[PDB]
Amino acid sequence: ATVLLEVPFSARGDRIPDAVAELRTREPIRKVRTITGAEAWLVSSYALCTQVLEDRRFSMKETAAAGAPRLNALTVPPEVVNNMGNIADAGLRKAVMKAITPKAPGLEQFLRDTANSLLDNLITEGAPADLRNDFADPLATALHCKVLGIPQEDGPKLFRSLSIAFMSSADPIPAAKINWDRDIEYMAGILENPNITTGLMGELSRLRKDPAYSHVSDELFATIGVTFFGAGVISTGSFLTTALISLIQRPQLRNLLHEKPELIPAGVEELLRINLSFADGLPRLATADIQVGDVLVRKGELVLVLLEGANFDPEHFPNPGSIELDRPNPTSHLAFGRGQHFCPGSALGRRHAQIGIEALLKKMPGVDLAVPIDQLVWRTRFQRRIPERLPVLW
Ligand code: HEM
Ligand SMILES: O=C1N[C@@H](Cc2ccc(O)c(O)c2)C(=O)N[C@H]1Cc1ccc(O)cc1
Repeated sequence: ATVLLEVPFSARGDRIPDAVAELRTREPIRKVRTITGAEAWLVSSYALCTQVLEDRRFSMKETAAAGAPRLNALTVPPEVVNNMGNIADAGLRKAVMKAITPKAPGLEQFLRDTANSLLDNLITEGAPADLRNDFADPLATALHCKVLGIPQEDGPKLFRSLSIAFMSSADPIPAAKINWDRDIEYMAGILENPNITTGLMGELSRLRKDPAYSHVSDELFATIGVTFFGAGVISTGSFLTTALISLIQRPQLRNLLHEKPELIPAGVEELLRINLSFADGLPRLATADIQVGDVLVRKGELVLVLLEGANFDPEHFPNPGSIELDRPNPTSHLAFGRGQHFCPGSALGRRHAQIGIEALLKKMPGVDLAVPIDQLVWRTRFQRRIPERLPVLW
């Protein structure tokens, strides 16, 4: 006898398991067991993943309901599982979007200058260099301090909460609450700090004192700062790191992007499509009985939308494992989700990766792994797939 198939399949972010194509072909919606012991429906075809993400009756907020089957333990207060809904209800959605666009004056120049300075430092130190800890993650942290309007010197400590805040654990994490409460206290102090007048926190600080937002809670204003720093830094740092592995393993593509940097945006869109940075399916709780393919999902059940199931589906993306810069449907992947919860930071995430890759290819055109690829250490029981160190030479 065997136990029910368990998720996730592998923490490795450099290869897709053969199991994904097997499930997609044979049972694109099927039952699995998560790390908490709950059962869930794993959805792995592009058609069914889109159907779940576009039907609001599959709710993100309701995954925090007491007694629900869980993917993992919460690392935030349950009301934060409704974060974007709370922001929208507060009338803050437009202001938050405007503050996180990469089009802000001098932001792209700041990204280029920061990437170039980090790379010059690595070149001075000499090979091997760690592209995660000494490139992708500090570039993400510096970008988010600038977008938030907070001091660059405060970034590293806020960043150190993330190895715990984005864990995918069977059980509650005592350290996640200690860091959450401290990071909220920091952002509450930022709202009260007269020197913070730019970026997202400068704008929220002004709206907080505007009569049209007098009843928005101080809890929400501080929560927006913690959550946008955390989700943005973990997502951009982890995507850039794993996209750099995808590129280093494709020297013909690396050479083409070095020669024709105008192709970098199309290259980043394909690097997003084949990305394995999300370690778990996106979770939703059914709020009604809903037919999904051959399964009638019942009210109260957990559904997991496997992004790589959709993004490597050959019925939507022919020769899915190949980076092809001339696809006719290039942005139709699900790397930023779909529907109500579509990533609000998509343009910023695209720009961070494009500028990071452009700077790396200019400075280190001969970039290559300095260790055999199997020697990368993949972080386990985490919401992202990332190597602990990314050692390169050039
Ligand atoms: C390469 C970069 C990024 C990737 C791949 C990424 C991916 C995603 C995905 C797949 C979702 C949907 C989650 C779901 O439906 O359950 C999402 C949501 C979100 N992302 Fe991003 N993200 C990235 C960058 C960012 C940045 C830069 C920020 C903010 C500065 C951000 C903030 C958020 C937030 C707050 C949500 C929740 C939205 C909602 O629930 O409506 N993301 N992201
Ligand atoms: O539960 C949520 N949390 C936050 C994202 C977030 C920010 C900081 C953290 O320490 C964390 O673990 C998760 C949110 O905006 N919306 C919801 C849904 C969500 C979860 C994860 C994610 O990557 C994006 C959104």
